[PDB]
Amino acid sequence: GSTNPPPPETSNPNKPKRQTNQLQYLLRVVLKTLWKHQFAWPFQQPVDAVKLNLPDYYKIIKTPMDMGTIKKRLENNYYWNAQECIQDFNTMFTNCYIYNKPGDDIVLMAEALEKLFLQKINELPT
Ligand SMILES: Cc1nnc2n1-c1ccc(-c3ccc(N)nc3)cc1N(c1ccc(Cl)cc1)C[C@@H]2C
Repeated sequence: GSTNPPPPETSNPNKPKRQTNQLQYLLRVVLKTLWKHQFAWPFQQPVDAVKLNLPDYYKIIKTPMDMGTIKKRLENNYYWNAQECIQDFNTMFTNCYIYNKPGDDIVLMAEALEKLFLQKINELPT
């Protein structure tokens, strides 16, 4: 049998909280732009491998990540360093490349989201 894992942790009241220009930009600008993109929908929540009848997804992907979880981490002040968020976006993209194969439709879609991501963080405030 196959059960999805629990989503990644998103909120923990023991972790200290800080508001930074970079974390606010990642929420208010970057996540916003990726979220309306044409290709955002597969990435807006955890991959539901039970629904999709994919029992190997979580055999292959051991560090799940998605924009819904990133949104939550940002808005719940889970991240301390901006690079924690940028690492979660890279995990999301790379999970797609790992599970799938070069040139697959969803890989082309992830590649385009990644290109938008990189253009947006080029303008990360200091
Ligand atoms: C992210 C990610 N990384 N690999 C996958 N995905 C993926 C995640 C969710 C879904 C999906 C599929 C149907 C639905 N109703 N909601 C979400 C499809 C995906 N994939 C997908 C395949 C083709 C296209 Cl055009 C879009 C998404 C395939 C595969 C499971």
